[PDB]
Amino acid sequence: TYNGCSSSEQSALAAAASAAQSYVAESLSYLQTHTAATPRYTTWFGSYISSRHSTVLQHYTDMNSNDFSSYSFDCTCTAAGTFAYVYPNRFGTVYLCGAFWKAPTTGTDSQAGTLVHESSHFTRNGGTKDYAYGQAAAKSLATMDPDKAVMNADNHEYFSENNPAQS
Ligand SMILES: *[C@H]1O[C@H](CO)[C@@H](O)[C@H](O)[C@@H]1O
Ligand SMILES: [Zn+2]
Repeated sequence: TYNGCSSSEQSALAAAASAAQSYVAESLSYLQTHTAATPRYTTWFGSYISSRHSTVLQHYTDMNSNDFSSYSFDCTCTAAGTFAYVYPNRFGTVYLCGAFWKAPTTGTDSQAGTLVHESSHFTRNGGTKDYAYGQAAAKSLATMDPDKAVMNADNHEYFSENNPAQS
């Protein structure tokens, strides 16, 4: 369901959720077939180790079971700089803010990527935290502290967005 959303916002969210679902599905597939270090995995989750890969894999396996199209959206947040927020223990409800709207559907820091970001926040999906914000910061975190990177919402979004595309 939707709360305080316009017609434009509802359709943008439907497509965003559908694009998010596709992001998570391919990311899951990718993780199941790529069992060694690749530029895409290491850029976002740092040095390749099975234990961290299992954690990101589980995150995606759980996120994959999520039905993004059944999520409850709330568009009452007008904070111009914030994309969206969620309560880790209040599953399926995503509150969208101002910045979310000016973002593209897919791509870098997109609406669909934001859903992957927020979704990974749910304790049921793995409960990521907000350690670093942005590609610059996310990549740094992945080279400075892989453990945090695998528990960072943005690093999940960027691995899924994969833009610039890496193999
Ligand atoms: C993460 O590290 C790997 C090397 O193991 C590269 O494939 C990638 O470019 C990134 O630096
Ligand atoms: Zn977050």
